[PDB]
Amino acid sequence: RPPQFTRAQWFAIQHISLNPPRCTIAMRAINNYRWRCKNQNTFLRTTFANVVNVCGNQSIRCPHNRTLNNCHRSRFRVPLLHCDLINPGAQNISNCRYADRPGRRFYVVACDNRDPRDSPRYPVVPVHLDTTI
Repeated sequence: RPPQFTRAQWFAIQHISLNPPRCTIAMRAINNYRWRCKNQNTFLRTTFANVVNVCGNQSIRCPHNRTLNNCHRSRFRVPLLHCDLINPGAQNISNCRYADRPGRRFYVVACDNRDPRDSPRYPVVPVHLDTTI
């Protein structure tokens, strides 16, 4: 991750967007902080506070990290936009192109204690998007 962000701030930048534009546009906001195009990314059409409250759901195994059990699944399906990189040979970020796949799915996040740079308003925060279902 970019060192200027905590895990939660970088989670919010990648994964929280209520009304994202098309993927090729929406992804520039993320890739501008990277040296290379992110291969896949899901935008959850929700708010950070909403995801923080999902961190309070019962602790479950993370489907994409099966040695971890600090994951939390949403009780409802939420609208999302998934973006897949069409040109993974891209050598820089200037011309990343993405395919769009809108959907409505449950999401699963890993949550952990906040970083000291994070707002004291949320002592526990999402730090990774594990999967959607």
